[PDB]
Amino acid sequence: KHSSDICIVGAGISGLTCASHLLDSPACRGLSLRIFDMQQEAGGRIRSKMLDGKASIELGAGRYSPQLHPHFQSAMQHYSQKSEVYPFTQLKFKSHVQQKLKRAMNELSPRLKEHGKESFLQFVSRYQGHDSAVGMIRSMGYDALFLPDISAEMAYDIVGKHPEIQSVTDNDANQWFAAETGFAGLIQGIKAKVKAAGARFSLGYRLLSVRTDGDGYLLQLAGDDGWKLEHRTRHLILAIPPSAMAGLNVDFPEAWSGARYGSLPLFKGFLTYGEPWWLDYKLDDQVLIVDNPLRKIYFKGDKYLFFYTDSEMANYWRGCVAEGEDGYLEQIRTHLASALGIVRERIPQPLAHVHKYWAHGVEFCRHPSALSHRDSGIIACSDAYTEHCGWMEGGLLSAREASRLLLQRIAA
Amino acid sequence: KHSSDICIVGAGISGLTCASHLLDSPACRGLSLRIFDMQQEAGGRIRSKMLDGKASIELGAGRYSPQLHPHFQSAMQHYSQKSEVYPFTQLKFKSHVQQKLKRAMNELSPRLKEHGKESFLQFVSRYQGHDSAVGMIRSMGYDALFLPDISAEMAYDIVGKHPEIQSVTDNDANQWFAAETGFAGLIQGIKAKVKAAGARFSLGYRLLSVRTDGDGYLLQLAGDDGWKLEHRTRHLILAIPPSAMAGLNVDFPEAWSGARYGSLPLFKGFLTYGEPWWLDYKLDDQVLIVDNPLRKIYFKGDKYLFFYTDSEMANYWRGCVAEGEDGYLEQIRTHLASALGIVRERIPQPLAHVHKYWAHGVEFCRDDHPSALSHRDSGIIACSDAYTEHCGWMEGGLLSAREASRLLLQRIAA
Ligand SMILES: Cc1cc2nc3c(=O)[nH]c(=O)nc-3n(C[C@H](O)[C@H](O)[C@H](O)COP(=O)(O)OP(=O)(O)OC[C@H]3O[C@@H](n4cnc5c(N)ncnc54)[C@H](O)[C@@H]3O)c2cc1C
Ligand SMILES: Cc1cc2nc3c(=O)[nH]c(=O)nc-3n(C[C@H](O)[C@H](O)[C@H](O)COP(=O)(O)OP(=O)(O)OC[C@H]3O[C@@H](n4cnc5c(N)ncnc54)[C@H](O)[C@@H]3O)c2cc1C
Ligand SMILES: N[C@@H](Cc1c[nH]c2ccccc12)C(=O)O
Ligand SMILES: N[C@@H](Cc1c[nH]c2ccccc12)C(=O)O
Ligand SMILES: [Mg+2]
Ligand SMILES: [Mg+2]
Repeated sequence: KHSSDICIVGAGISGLTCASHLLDSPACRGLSLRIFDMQQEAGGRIRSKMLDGKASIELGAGRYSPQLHPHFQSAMQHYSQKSEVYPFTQLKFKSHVQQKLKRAMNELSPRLKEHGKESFLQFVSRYQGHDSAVGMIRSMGYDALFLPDISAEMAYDIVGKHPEIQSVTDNDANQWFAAETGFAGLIQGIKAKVKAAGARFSLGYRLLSVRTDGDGYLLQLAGDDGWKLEHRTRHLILAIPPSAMAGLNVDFPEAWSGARYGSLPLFKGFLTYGEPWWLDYKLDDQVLIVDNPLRKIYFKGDKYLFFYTDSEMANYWRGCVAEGEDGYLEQIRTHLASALGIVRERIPQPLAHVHKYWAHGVEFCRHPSALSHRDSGIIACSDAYTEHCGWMEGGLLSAREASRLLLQRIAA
Repeated sequence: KHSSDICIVGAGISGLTCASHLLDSPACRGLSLRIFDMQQEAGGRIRSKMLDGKASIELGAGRYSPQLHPHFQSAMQHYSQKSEVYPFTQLKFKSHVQQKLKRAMNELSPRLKEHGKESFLQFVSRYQGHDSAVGMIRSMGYDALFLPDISAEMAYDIVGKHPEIQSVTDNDANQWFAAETGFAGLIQGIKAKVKAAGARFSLGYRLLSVRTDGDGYLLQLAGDDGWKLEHRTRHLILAIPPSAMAGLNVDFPEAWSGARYGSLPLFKGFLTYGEPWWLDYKLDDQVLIVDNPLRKIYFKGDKYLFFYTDSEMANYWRGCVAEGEDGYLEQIRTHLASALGIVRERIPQPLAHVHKYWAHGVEFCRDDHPSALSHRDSGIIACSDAYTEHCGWMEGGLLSAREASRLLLQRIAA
């Protein structure tokens, strides 16, 4: 028999936190808990690596704020993970274009009850024309701000919650932190506690379909080596994002809430060198926002540099990687030269590099913390159902509602 | 998001060898060549690993014979890969049944003129008790021989070509060798040659569908991170096994061949320890064949032990692994103890272990099979060990590659 009292599908931060709240409850004593994830490691969109075995880099989530994410900060402290300052909170090379929009967003601000539901592009193109609003929006380096899908009110929220651009609004006093050893250290800590309390992990299995089976459920899964597996459980939490809920047979979203749901792709590229050649330019711990395809360029101490893009520009770099490594590195070299106002020859070739593309990097909200299927009583858990859609903090908030909803299914 | 004159899907030993034959031909000067594979490394069912950083193990193919496999032997020499003696060619500790094995099999062999194409379990059970047949057959450790789809004729060929049991049909003349650094060194040798001649690799991309498009073909591919990709080519080789052919939209096997194909699952588990405890029993470089679910147990010098199963026993171990690593390892200790005749508590715990399950480890033909195929309509060529006399061996992949390169070069010329 492959069975369990409680089953959680998804071992990101949401699924693992669900598991930990449940095992804390006296009402779960003597119940068995099983956790599935289609990946071979837990963590989901938290993915830490060593670049050339020298320094730790974040391929997914990278930074947090005590002002915006107090539950995440508390989790770091509870599991004895050390934080370090995240330096990329100002631009040394602020333009008047950047300066204008600060003032532009302040003056346009009251028109947001009037027009706040139209797109951010349509909104801003009233101050001056359309051409002028394109130059202002581009200077913030997040291309998702150009989507029709993103409203003016949504964009003011995005802008004010990101460290590179937060001073454009009046959130210039928020502080930002990174993990010394990488956020995978927090994931490992939660996983270890969950295992020590008796939960059993089955990594490398993908859920394909769910069917109600009297008072319980039957799950069909597929291992990454082809092995088919059936699992029966009495209580089910689906701790996966909306994009993955839609791939099941569970009538998502109509049977779960009114909303529709959307997502953005994200791309990050990291490069190391034989010598930290940007110290002469005094670029260490600085971020440059530029119009060319790198968009946002970061220099991390004397260790490495990287760039970060979303939406159409993320898809641009992923297609460029597919056409060959050679041209990819040569394209980066050209755009590093433009951004620094020098020639191509002054920029060395790298020793090593690494990149990551996330087809559904941010999944958002277009609404209670966690969801229930009206008929079957399955619970859904994701950062996209919260006010912190797009952030680890949202995963923690959804997990605590979701584990609450399930504790009342068990005591009913 | 581009194109090529020639495309190869499949970077196993078949696909890489196809590319090597093509790039060697004068007829491909100036032609561009693109290679796709859904894994992030080349090799296919050849998978070498460094287990606990002290010894190299084979999770897929592991042995070859110069007498049975001359082309594979020549390939090893061409790329300067060094070989070493493979020890598991005799049973030092035979059971009673295993000693009767060769004489029973020698006496039964003439009756294969009448009851030839019969299932091998039936054949052997017609001339002894069926209870006595089950005992004879299982003493050889390959559970494929109990399958209704395996004739008595196929079984005699399987027994005679495997090093642990070849002595049962007087094929001891065959020597066996393994690779000194792993067969991944052969694979890296061909890959570097093909790359140095200008071929381009796209690993991590899975072919989902192909359609004719005037001149050539349009391919839909999915990266292992979601990125969809469309690729255009004028000449196409699918160097993938029949199980993977079936998942496409190419009418396999109807539009390709008059045969049918099956497969067997395979499973291997490797274990290392703080101390080579099996030396006390003189088990180093020896293989035991047992009735219990380990079936075939191997002791590699003083470095590690492993076990190898197929068919229902391979699925048995894979199901065991799904229920948890702890129950798996305790199950292994129980069966090691009964194999050696001692109590559970004298078998140590392992430092490290690794296992691999192949859902379609062996693919073969059920029915004068040509070594490569061609689509009746579209001119796509298929390449695989399964289309040869040597189905289930790397030597078949080398043979199939030669024929596929020829078919493709005749369509490129003219
Ligand atoms: C590039 C990038 C940068 C980011 N930076 C930050 C940041 O700086 N600060 C911040 O707060 N957040 C950041 N995030 C977001 C953060 O990563 C997410 O908000 C959070 O990790 C989501 O947690 P989750 O557990 O809800 O979902 P996930 O991390 O997505 O985990 C979901 C899990 O469910 C599994 N799964 C899915 N489907 C199925 C199925 N059918 N069967 C089985 N298993 C399945 C998946 O494998 C996955 O592990 C970033 C994200 C990206 C992509
Ligand atoms: C456990 C085990 C032990 C073995 N031991 C031996 C031995 O000792 N001696 C011996 O000679 N042979 C042995 N073999 C067999 C040997 O591994 C194979 O015969 C040979 O390697 C197969 O070569 P191939 O290139 O034709 O196919 P494969 O190795 O199977 O290569 C096929 C490739 O195509 C890829 N692919 C498939 N489908 C698709 C798709 N839709 N899109 C994209 N890409 C795709 C796969 O990822 C794979 O890389 C063993 C096999 C196994 C499983
Ligand atoms: N805030 C995360 C990801 C993200 C959330 N919302 C976004 C909107 C647009 C682009 C990225 C995001 C980051 O630091 O990158
Ligand atoms: N030759 C491979 C695989 C194989 C070929 N024919 C087989 C029949 C049964 C089991 C495995 C095989 C091995 O001996 O391991
Ligand atoms: Mg999760
Ligand atoms: Mg191949």
